[PDB]
Amino acid sequence: AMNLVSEKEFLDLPLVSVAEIVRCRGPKVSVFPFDGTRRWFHLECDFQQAALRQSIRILKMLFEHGIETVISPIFSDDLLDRGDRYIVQALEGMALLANDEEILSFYKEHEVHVLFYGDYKKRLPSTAQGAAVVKSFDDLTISTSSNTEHRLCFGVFGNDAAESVAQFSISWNETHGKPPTRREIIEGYYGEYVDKADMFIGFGRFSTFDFPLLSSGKTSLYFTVAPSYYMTETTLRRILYDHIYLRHFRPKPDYSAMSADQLNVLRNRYRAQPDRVFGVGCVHDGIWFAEG
Amino acid sequence: AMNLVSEKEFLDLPLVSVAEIVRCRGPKVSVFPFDGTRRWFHLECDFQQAALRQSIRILKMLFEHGIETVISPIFSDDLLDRGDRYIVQALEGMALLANDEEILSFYKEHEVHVLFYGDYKKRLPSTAQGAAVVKSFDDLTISTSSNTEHRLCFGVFGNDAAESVAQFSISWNETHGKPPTRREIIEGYYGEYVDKADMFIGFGRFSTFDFPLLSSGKTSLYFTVAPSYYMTETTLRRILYDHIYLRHFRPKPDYSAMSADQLNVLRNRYRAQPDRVFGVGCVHDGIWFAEG
Ligand SMILES: C/C(=C\COP(=O)(O)OP(=O)(O)O)CC[C@@]1(C)[C@@H]2CCCC(C)(C)C2=CC[C@@H]1C
Ligand SMILES: C/C(=C\COP(=O)(O)OP(=O)(O)O)CC[C@@]1(C)[C@@H]2CCCC(C)(C)C2=CC[C@@H]1C
Repeated sequence: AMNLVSEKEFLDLPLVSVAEIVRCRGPKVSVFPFDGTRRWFHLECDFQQAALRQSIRILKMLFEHGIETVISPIFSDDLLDRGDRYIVQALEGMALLANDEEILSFYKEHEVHVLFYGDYKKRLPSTAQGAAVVKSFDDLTISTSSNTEHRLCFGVFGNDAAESVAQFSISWNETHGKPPTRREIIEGYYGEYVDKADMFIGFGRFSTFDFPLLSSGKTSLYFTVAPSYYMTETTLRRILYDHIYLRHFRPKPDYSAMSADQLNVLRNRYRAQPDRVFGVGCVHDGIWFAEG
Repeated sequence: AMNLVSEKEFLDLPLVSVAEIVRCRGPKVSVFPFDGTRRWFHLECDFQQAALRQSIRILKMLFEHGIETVISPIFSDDLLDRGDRYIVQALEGMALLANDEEILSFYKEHEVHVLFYGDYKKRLPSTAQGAAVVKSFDDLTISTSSNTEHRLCFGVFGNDAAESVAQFSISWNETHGKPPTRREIIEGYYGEYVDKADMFIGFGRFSTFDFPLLSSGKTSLYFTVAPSYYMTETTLRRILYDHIYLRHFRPKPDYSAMSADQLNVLRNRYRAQPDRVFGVGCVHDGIWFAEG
């Protein structure tokens, strides 16, 4: 009923039809970090009110396609560029995610529950503004608590949770008398239970990041050439289709039942190009581009 | 002195020359899981004595190229195919990694310290053979403890350490009085301290796995078309070169200092192919192949 869909049909289907398929076949959890943002700016040219827009646009796209939970890493530890202006403008962006007008409408409009994960509480400056963002985060997380249609997790310094898990477990054992389950551990870092990530949509260099405890061999990885904001309707559907129907294809192969020619034709697909590799690139104006 | 090396020269350099470069520029830690093994068999055709060989060959290659630590996931939780023969032959393979002759020579020959990580102790069957492997693992880890030239970590059910970290931390706090440092936590899971992974060399489908606490945005990802054992001298060097010189290229870009044509030529590199994505593939005889 659902497995008979072709790529062509999938790409021609109405939005609400694709959503129903994703709701049933997944991906249930998708990691979409916002990359190539500054660059994106010195292209097509304000800014924060723009990046914000594109963020809302892409998030809107992802949720309207059936995806329930979107893990979106936004701030990395490399944040300490030392420029207080860089830090001040960063916290300003963090402020919009919880104080902005249209974005709050977005949450209410599409019933989205917002969560924040990372070592931001420990890392954020012990100043007025910084402490305000933390309260804003805590406030929002509870403000949208009533929304159950979609879930959004923002990564603020969420590179490695190891030490965080250690302290969480030590406290949990202290009050409970026994160690927490994996489920409980995940609820402690993300605030709520989240399933492993089904796919990671990156950009440029082949690399994943900022989604602790939610990675597995079953997390399909994708890397667009153009930065995140450049994503189109087509690109997404092709990514979804590959994940749902192609990644884990069934029935599995059966060599002991194939002709000597098929096995022969297959071996060629490999030995044809002996040194074929995906991930190696070339640089143009300081920007890395994947070859092939 | 070291940054002036071209790809061509790098590919023509003697083995010992490449090693000296890797020893200095890295990668210090590389994750190389052995994929496409069964398939590989119904190709070019015994078995265990072969897979073993190729494993030793590739490991030999990696270490002779300057790489100090190789994280190699070998067994995944999907192991419970239920077939006791499948499990019995699996433990047989695990036995070779610690009882084999030539492989032990390999460790002594190239001064390699072997370590095992994963939830194998809890997951391995409470039987005679299984308990023997565990003792073999523990025995080997200490037998090669004197070797300090290279380090090898085998992943046996090392998909997620969360719960493991929880219990480790609860015990550590119990005996020490305070929570363990990230360093200490890593020493507890891998047995010894290991730096983040510098690169992951996979195969086929774009996906990473089985190297907990050692992943970061700086872990260069690579995906060969042919299975692991198919790797050649060329492929490796091209992967190393891309990582060392191309991945994190410097000096970083400067848009506010480029001509309006360069920025224009750059924008084309993206808008030229608007829906370009790496990770989407096609299936041929049940086997997924990356497009592009
Ligand atoms: C520092 C920065 C981009 C740097 O990222 P590089 O990847 O270093 O940019 P390049 O490499 O393309 O030069 C902007 C921060 C951040 C979080 C902003 C913050 C305020 C607007 C908001 C939409 C929230 C937003 C969304 C995402 C973007 C990453
Ligand atoms: C189960 C198996 C391969 C299945 O892996 P798929 O990826 O399912 O194979 P495909 O997908 O290519 O059909 C063999 C196990 C294992 C660990 C063997 C075990 C004994 C020889 C030793 C060299 C140690 C060894 C090395 C690596 C290989 C994964």
